[PDB]
Amino acid sequence: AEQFAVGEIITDMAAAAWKVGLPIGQFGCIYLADMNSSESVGSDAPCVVKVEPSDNGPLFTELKFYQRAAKPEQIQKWIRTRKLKYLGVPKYWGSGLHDKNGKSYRFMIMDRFGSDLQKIYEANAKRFSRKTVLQLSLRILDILEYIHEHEYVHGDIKASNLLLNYKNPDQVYLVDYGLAYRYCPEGVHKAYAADPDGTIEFTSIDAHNGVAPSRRGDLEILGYCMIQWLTGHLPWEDNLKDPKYVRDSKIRYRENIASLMDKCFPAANAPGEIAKYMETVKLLDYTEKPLYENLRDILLQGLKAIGSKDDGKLDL
Ligand SMILES: C#CCN1C(=O)[C@@H](C)N(CC)c2nc(Nc3cc(F)c(O)c(F)c3)ncc21
Repeated sequence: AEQFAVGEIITDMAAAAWKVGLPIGQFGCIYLADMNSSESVGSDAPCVVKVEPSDNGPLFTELKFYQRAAKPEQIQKWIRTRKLKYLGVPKYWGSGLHDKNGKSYRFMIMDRFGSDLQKIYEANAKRFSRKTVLQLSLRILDILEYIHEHEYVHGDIKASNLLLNYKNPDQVYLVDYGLAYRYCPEGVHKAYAADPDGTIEFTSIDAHNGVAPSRRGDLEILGYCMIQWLTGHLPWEDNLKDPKYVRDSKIRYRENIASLMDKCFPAANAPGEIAKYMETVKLLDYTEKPLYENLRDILLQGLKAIGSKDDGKLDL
């Protein structure tokens, strides 16, 4: 059911005008978009428009995240004060309401990106280098600190939700906030309890226990991503139709991190920073603020160990 006539001009709530183009990648109802002009929206368009029915829960949740935490100035303010090269939270350009065929739709204008990391990962035979993984993880730590300090957790960090800057292949961005969770509304942390799951292979022990995600869970998810990226595998990958198996493995390997290193890496040739990252996350209570700079330090020690430095090069 077509939501737009191709090339039509749509006006957002702040009266900014946009033109709609073709769908991206033959990834659901997302289309190329540009500023209104006399030219057609081209295949090098710098924005996308996401469109779902107005009763779509996830789009409303995602829009609320973008309006509260991803305003171009809010981001740029943070980049200067923390002294970052960039921050991989996608920019929000506007949103509005669009009727078609007597149905109401919601739309949101975002940055357009290049390729997702999962596509690149599979093309490199399901491996990322130790250099790539550390540089990705440093930048993801910057993103998680930001969203966490703005009252949200992601709950679903993975290669397919990591997109490259369209014009810069060394900058990575975390997308999909449709099931993001505001863990700390008005600074009051949610209780250790359910709310009225993420991706099974990567999700947190907390999520497996049926409680709402928190900050430690995000860090833990990143942890499993690093092992998947480094080795091409996780121990529980043949049992993903059985959540209790996956939880059991995760609980046992959290309690004995050395056995996880033994299982996932050969020999006694496990990258030490990974074990250290996991131990640090293990110390966090459900409500506790992570010490993000100590986690970045642990990763930076890994870069030093391979004769490199945080030069921002993702090396893909
Ligand atoms: C064209 C092209 C490349 N391209 C793809 O192939 C795939 C991987 N996707 C879908 C994820 C893309 N998505 C975006 N923008 C975007 C989408 C969001 F859902 C979102 O929340 C957001 F902030 C930005 N630009 C380009 C691509």
